[PDB]
Amino acid sequence: SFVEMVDNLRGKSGQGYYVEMTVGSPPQTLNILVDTGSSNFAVGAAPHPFLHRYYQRQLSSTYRDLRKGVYVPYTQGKWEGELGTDLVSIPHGPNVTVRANIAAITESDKFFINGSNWEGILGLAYAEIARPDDSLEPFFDSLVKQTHVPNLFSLQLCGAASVGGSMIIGGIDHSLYTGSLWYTPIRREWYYEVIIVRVEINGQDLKMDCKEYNYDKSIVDSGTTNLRLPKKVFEAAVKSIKAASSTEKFPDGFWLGEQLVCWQAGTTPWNIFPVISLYLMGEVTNQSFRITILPQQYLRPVEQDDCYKFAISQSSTGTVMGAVIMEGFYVVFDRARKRIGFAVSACHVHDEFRTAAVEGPFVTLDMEDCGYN
Ligand SMILES: CCC[C@H](O)[C@H](NC[C@@H]1Cc2cccc(c2)CCCCc2cc(cc(N(CCC)S(C)(=O)=O)c2)C(=O)N1)C(=O)NCC(C)C
Repeated sequence: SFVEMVDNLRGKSGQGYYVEMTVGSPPQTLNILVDTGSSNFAVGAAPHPFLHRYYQRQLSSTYRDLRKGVYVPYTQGKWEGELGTDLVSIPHGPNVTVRANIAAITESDKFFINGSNWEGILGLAYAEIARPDDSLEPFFDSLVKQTHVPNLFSLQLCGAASVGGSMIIGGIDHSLYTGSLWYTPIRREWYYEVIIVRVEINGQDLKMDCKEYNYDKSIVDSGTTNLRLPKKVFEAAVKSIKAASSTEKFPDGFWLGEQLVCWQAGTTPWNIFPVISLYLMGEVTNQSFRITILPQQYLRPVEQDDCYKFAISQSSTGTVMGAVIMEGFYVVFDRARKRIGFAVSACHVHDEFRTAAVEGPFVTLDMEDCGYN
């Protein structure tokens, strides 16, 4: 039955990954963004020029009004709507139906995207960051509460244009990754918050106080495209990546993610861009592990020539490990055990000389000092 969930995700580059769902009776089909960076389940529920379809509550015999408003602001986009409940299923997910909280979106601002093919969002993080407040049970909490689906899911995001992947609900599909799973503690159940204890670029330690890496917080967010870094860390990383690639020159707007860079088709100089290693807090005392990402992950292809946007960018709200970090890895959100596992994905990037990797164990002293308070 996990084989039924393999490849149940689709998307457009830079516009999220979505899963098919149905809401209401009779079932209404909608494509729903898979977002580990938020905790509300919300769907277009009124006309919008970028929506191909939307939730029609008046047509669902199982719809219930909660008679309460709601709004959710994201780093990109915001919407407001009306809360209610209805029956929900995932056709290429477990064979169950649950009554879930649903925000019916009536107004929105830069949220829906022209031609994205999704019409709602599935916030998979914890109640603590749900709107209007933590009494609004998130979907996955309802799923686990009302069924026997185990309290974990995994995400296999594959890159390139259209992308694809798998959300395995209730377990781990071992045919989707190679080597060992390495786990890092969920520091606190709100976002999927983790602790980064070291950063290396081409094998060179950035040598910053590890608190800077988690300044504010560090989270795993499938709803974000980029690897986002606190200002200070971003500036150090860019300086290092600039130096490694100084054999070529790029407009300063490239490094800000604003303009593309292009090379003759097939001639992209991958070798002059460095690998980045993020070391994560491990499961045992003084132990960490590292995930290594290739330039093929942080140079996102965009439309004769191969063209790319720099997909590492600046944040003032902590580190965000977005889709470019998740792609190529099998990522297990093991809620039952308060940990997130990483392994090399079966849909990994192919460089003839370097490999994306998950490696351990490493010894790292004083890892608790890396958490921001
Ligand atoms: C503390 C951080 C929270 C985290 O941002 C988190 N992000 C999840 C959202 C989900 C989302 C919203 C709208 C559209 C999409 C998906 C599809 C992908 C679009 C590209 C994108 C999205 C986000 C963010 C970006 N980027 C940053 C802003 C432009 S980036 C760096 O270009 O990839 C791009 C982003 O914020 N997605 C969040 O907003 N949570 C809010 C609630 C908890 C209140």
